[PDB]
Amino acid sequence: SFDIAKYPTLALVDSTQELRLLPKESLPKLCDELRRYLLDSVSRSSGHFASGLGTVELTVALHYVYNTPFDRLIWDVGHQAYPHKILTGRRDKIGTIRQKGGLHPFPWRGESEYDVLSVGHSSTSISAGIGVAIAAAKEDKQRRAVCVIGDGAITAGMAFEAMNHAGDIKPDLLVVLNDNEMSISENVGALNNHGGPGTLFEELGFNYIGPVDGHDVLGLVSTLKNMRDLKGPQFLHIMTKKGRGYEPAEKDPITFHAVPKFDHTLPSYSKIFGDWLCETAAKDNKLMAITPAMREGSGMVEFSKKFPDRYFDVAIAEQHAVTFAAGLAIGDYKPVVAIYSTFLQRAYDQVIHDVAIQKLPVLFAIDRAGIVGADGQTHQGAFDLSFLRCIPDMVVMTPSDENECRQMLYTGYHYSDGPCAVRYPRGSGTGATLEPLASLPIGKGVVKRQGEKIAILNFGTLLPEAAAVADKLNATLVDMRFVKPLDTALILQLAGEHDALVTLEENAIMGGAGSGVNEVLMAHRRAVPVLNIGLPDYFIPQGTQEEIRADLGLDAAGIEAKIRDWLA
Amino acid sequence: DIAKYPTLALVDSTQELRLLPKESLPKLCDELRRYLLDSVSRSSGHFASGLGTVELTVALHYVYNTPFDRLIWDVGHQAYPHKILTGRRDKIGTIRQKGGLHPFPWRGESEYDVLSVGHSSTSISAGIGVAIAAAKEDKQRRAVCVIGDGAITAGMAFEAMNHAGDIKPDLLVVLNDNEMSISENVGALGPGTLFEELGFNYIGPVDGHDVLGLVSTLKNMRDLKGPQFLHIMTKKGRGYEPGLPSYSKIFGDWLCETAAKDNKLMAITPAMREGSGMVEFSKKFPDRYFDVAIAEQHAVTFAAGLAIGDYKPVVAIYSTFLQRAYDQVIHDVAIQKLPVLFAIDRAGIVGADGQTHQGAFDLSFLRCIPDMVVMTPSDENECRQMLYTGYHYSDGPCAVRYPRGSGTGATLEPLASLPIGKGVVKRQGEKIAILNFGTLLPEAAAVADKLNATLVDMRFVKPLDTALILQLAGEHDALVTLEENAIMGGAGSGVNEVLMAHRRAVPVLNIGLPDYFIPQGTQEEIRADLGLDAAGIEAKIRDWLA
Ligand SMILES: CCC(=O)c1sc(CCOP(=O)(O)O)c(C)c1Cc1cnc(C)nc1N
Ligand SMILES: CCC(=O)c1sc(CCOP(=O)(O)O)c(C)c1Cc1cnc(C)nc1N
Ligand SMILES: [Mg+2]
Ligand SMILES: [Mg+2]
Ligand SMILES: [Mg+2]
Repeated sequence: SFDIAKYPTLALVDSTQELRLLPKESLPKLCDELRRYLLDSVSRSSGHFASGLGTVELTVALHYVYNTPFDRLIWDVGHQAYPHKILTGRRDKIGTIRQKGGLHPFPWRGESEYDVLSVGHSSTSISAGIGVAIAAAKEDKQRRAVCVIGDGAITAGMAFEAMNHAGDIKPDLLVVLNDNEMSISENVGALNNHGGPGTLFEELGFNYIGPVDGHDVLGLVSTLKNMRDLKGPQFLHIMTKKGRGYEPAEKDPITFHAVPKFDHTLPSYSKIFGDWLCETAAKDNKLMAITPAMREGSGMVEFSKKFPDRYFDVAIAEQHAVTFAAGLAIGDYKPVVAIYSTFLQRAYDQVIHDVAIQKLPVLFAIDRAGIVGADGQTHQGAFDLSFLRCIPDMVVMTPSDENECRQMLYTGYHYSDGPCAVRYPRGSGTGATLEPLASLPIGKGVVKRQGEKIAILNFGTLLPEAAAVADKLNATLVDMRFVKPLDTALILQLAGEHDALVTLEENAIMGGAGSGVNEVLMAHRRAVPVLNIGLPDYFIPQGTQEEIRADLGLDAAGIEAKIRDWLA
Repeated sequence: DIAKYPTLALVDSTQELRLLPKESLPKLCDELRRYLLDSVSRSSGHFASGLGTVELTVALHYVYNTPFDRLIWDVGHQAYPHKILTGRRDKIGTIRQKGGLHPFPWRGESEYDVLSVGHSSTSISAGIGVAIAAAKEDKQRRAVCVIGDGAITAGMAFEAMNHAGDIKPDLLVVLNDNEMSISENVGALGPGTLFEELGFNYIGPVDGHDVLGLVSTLKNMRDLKGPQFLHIMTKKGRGYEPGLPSYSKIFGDWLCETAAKDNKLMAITPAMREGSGMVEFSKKFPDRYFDVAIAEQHAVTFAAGLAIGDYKPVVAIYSTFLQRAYDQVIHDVAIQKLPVLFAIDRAGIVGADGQTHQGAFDLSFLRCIPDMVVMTPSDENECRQMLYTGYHYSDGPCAVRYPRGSGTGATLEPLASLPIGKGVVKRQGEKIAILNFGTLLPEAAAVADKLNATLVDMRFVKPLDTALILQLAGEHDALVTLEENAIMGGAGSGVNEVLMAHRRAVPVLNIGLPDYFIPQGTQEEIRADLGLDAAGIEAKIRDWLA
């Protein structure tokens, strides 16, 4: 049922062993067909478009020259790995990618022996590649090791750490730099600007080759076959064009980075946040805003245009983003770090050591909190309420709608005693009225409904579901607003007035907001059970945000069901 | 006082220092060096690092207009001369003591301490933020930081340099190159080529013990625009020619013993060979010992690669430094289901190093991550048993966390895998059950007999012995949890969650670290102050039950 007529050469390729059976003279035609196949298949599945178009020729060359899967190939991030999957046994399922029950959005160890490392977060390729290259030397067979890392990903500190270590330990590893002059938006940094274009990499201890034409499959084959045989850390710099082969994408690589389903022939919280940045900077000279390479995702495009000298993209450097903000605060400016919950994991030590321990007032605006949807396990905003909660002198807010979100950003922005964090999900609010801004009382929740027997303590954007449940069970419903500090007096009062409590968060149950409530009740030697509703103790799989929420029982029907089963 | 150190007598503030003639700065450096050798030889601490920054510290405060101009010390272990010159001369003898001067520069302690340091490599990053603000302030404030050759190996520092080379802040970075961090710096490291390529104006390397040369050099570079990099060379220790087994030694002994017969074992440290007890290991199995420099991130992800290659990696890392590798643990080990063993030293209270170094959170931030096994040994035998257990546990990563200092002398039994997620009942009592996670067990044992309580060694923070917890809850009026970790999100909070999930609202007293960064002192003092000895544990229970 695969169009052999349209794809006569690709048809003969369903495994890399078949691929290596072709004569090199046919690899160009196969590249044209892979690209054609990708173009309409991703057109209908939605997802990462221009990235894969940019690696077609590279992927063909790599699997033609390397004896995969014995030889180990690691793709960084994996946003560019659709051709990789198509050539490695998943040709006829590429259309299901990013869908519930379909191919993982990125390479996944459990999906194929061809996926050496599960990826999603960036810049892990070189680090893992070194480990597998050292192992391969010890194994003393002739196993080869190669990774592909983007010009954006290579700005991360861990890529520098790995490159420096390779130059010392000298592993037999090939690093392919897929240089397309792009991150998601345009790439930044002193490296991005950097006679020898490989002078830096040679200083780090690598044998540098290039730059070379990343869309020249036969040249890549000849050059890769050579470098595969070379000893020690090797570094091949290729140039690709993002969206190569599709002019709209070649002209707008940002827009076509992640596409909806298209024919190739309400305010979001991100936008609520960026709008609040513009409106604050407009009347306050102290506001400064920081992103680690996520301008478009965090909603900062308009802000960057209107206030260019207040906007800072530090490249893919979550760590520096935070300690840079601490520096601005030390110099009496008011910095805002915009950062996804999942990527905030990488700057945890800077939060603790360079902000909380310092009592510096940095505002953290944590986007993609909770279930993120089709990006799946590697990207989930699943743990910030838990890992932030345990750090002393941190304020942690969970807005329930777009107005609460603005009131909390404003609150944290003007809170000068120490760090504040405001976390919100990907997607749109309720249409709530945007009221005038004033600081909310710290650590105080808001009663929304008075019932009996059961009280629901909601933390975050799942409030509408709790409200529908509250009405059906005649429950009391409170919007806690603060994960830290908790409204202790409120918790104690409703415990004395109900037989059972329920907590609701879009965050891991273990150590989360509801666990903090448990701790308060225990600390006061109470004897009221609490049903902690939140994320289960496994990494959340891919799907529609609404799909996965229903699947985990985080909708009104699932919450009511959970409560009833728990009450015997 | 004055007779011994005449020039030092005159400078109790940097304002006076900058009024001295240049010609007298060398004499000042000798007295400052002598003054150092008297006080730290009787107070302990990081004095050899300070001996090597004597001239640089004098040159910096002489040239820059501190405290208006902003100077940032990386780590802070080389900043005793700094504290001495910034009004704390007479209290330097108290450094690292309970209620003394902080071990490292601390903002709350002096307007001359621009950034609290302890963790390494933060200086450049903060220095860029300070420099950007100083430019917008438009008042000619200068910015300068000092980072060592070890600290500049961290990813953090590269990201800052990459940013500064693009954005071009008015910042001086002084590379204080002494050829080794704690141990010899091991990494790829024109000595200026990297920094020039990253966009800096590079000068040096110069003689870091030539105070007049540094003065003149720093005067020039302080007035240059954009990112400036001064490479200096110093000698570590410039001026001075030179019980029971700790858990670090226990782990190192286990390492050597396992590697002796198992060629698959690989041991990794981010530049903490001595602290983590791996010196003998490193001499005995050099081709399977990996010091990745001060790069906790790469440490973990390299181990993932070794495990993908069917080798058996062990990552030795302090709890406090493990914070900087959190994303690699989650994304590159736990999401991968890869069986990396984490040997987590300085768990709990670390003592004199104070707030920046406490092992205060690993039970909390590890426990919320799916597919992690977290083990808290109560003694040195249990620690060997648990390292063995994790080493041979193939389904996923395992973490074994233990405190700085010595164990109890427990008998070291033959090694066998421990049943996963199961506690050991140590004492059957009445009314109350104490559930211990880790090395406070003996304190808990004293309380349990005093109160005629049940006592359990929980062993696993994750997965918890759910069956045991529920049985305990049906047999007692109250439970008590104990751990050397933040109460918030900690191990006992884990127990709370199991009881709530089963609707077993039996009250639980969570004993652990309170919600503030723990200050400096001896581990014993601080444990007593926090009520984590037997006397404090009993009083907590009694107060809570009244
Ligand atoms: C699905 C793709 C994706 O999440 C991408 S992709 C990309 C540009 C890379 O540029 P490139 O390497 O292609 O040149 C960024 C910045 C991100 C988000 C991100 C941010 N921070 C970390 C540690 N990890 C990330 N993944
Ligand atoms: C108080 C002294 C101290 O803890 C030192 S000191 C030093 C060598 C630096 O070498 P140097 O920079 O002087 O050349 C290390 C490696 C450490 C431990 C450490 C490890 N990891 C981080 C992120 N932070 C740290 N602080
Ligand atoms: Mg790119
Ligand atoms: Mg060469
Ligand atoms: Mg050094």
